[PDB]
Amino acid sequence: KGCWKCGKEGHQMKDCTE
Ligand SMILES: [Zn+2]
Repeated sequence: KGCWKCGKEGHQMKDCTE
């Protein structure tokens, strides 16, 4: 499990403004 936007496994998909 991780981010469904960029994929980086660390932050979820709420603070993915990077
Ligand atoms: Zn992300």
